[PDB]
Amino acid sequence: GTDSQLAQWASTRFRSFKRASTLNQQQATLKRKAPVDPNTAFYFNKDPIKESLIEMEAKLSKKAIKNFSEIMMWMGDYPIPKGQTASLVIQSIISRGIENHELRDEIYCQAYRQTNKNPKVESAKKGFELIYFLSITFSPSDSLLQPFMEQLMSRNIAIQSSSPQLASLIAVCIEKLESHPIPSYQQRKMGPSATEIQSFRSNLENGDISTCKIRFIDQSTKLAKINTYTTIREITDTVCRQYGISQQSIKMFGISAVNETAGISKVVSETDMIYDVLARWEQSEEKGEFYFQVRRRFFLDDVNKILDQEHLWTDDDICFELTYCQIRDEWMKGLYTNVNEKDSSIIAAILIQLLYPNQSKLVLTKEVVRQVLPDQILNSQNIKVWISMIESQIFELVSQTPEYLKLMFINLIGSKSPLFGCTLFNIQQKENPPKAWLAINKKGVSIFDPHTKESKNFWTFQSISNVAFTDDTFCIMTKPIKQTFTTDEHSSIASVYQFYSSQ
Repeated sequence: GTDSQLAQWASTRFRSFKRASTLNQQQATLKRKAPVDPNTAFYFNKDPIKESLIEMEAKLSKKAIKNFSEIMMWMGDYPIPKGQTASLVIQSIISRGIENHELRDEIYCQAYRQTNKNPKVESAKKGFELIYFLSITFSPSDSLLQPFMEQLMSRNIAIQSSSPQLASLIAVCIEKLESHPIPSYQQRKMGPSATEIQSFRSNLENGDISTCKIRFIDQSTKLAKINTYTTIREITDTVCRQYGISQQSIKMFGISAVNETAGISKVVSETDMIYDVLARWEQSEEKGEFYFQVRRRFFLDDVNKILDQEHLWTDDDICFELTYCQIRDEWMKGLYTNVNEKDSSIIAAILIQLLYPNQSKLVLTKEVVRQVLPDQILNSQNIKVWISMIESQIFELVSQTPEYLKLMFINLIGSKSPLFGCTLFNIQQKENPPKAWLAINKKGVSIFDPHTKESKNFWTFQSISNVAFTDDTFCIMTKPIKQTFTTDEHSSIASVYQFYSSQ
């Protein structure tokens, strides 16, 4: 008999209900045909809408028109152009909803309308999937919230018996709208990736737990449990526990986004949402595939005292092993070059004793030298000269345990490299060099020339009263002198700076 809560809400807001009222108020004018019925605006149509459903400003209506065609693309009722995909389409819709706040009710109404009296069940379900992905991001207005929920509840009651799967999908939408207001630290910034989409689908279909693949430095992997709101800090904690890193060491670890084809290894902020990162990777124009890699991020102990404070490094033997493995890998990638040929030959000698514990049985070859010296160092002399220099250092090497050789290797690298234990961020400067490295470690903040690896500036944590961030800068307050660096990595920089300075 009486109109639904949604229809009552739409009566004073929808174009179709308003135009019919202005035809009822000033009824003196002659009508051409019967009134088309204002409720038809709530029903599916194969054609793209020519104006927004809700009466609003023409600037907002124009964006609502483009949004409608995108909803149609997501639902498979409008084709997707050459350089686009379904994940990219829904990311656009949610982005429009995030930044155009007054377009939110209109997004929810367009999605819902397209689920009501749709001739294809494989289009209406996608319409409800979109409602789910909107409900995890932003709330509809306080005015629309209850009437819209009551409508979903009615559609659930009407389809419970015939379609219990589609009913579970509507029930999750209702759960996610009931969850609002979402706390600030949990508010998602991106729409879903094709990964998040598939995980959501197979969890409703099969009930199986969603996981994310995380690599370690040894190239081994771990599957971490992932939810809508999982942060990078939470996944780092879980994979590290799975690997066997002790409770106290877990805080020293972090995650980097690694792309091998396009040489990128970028720190991932511990406060980012893992699903927001996955969406950002889809949006990247970089060639190749990205993957997450656990790395030891923080180094609080003095590398110069490692041989006399072994327990600080070896008590957690899993953490020690991952640490040794990480420094060895950086050495093999040529990251440590503040080393002369004698120092490199000593390093090569230790690393050979670690690969071949039987000192007497050693036959030194070109192939053995390549396992322990990076090309960057090897380039400086003929490999035959390296064999001879390494053979000489091996004569000065006494029998040692594998653990002690790993500590000796770290001590040598650590003592000779000013970048050891630093987290590096690419920064832009008007000073020389224009493209520099912001280095943050246990001592403070530095600026390093990437070419020479020479430190241009250094500020201890004691000498910095406060820090500040903008969307494109990092600022340190150092007597009042402000030092500013161009970078968009405020989130990762704040986490690294807070950790080290707070000690």
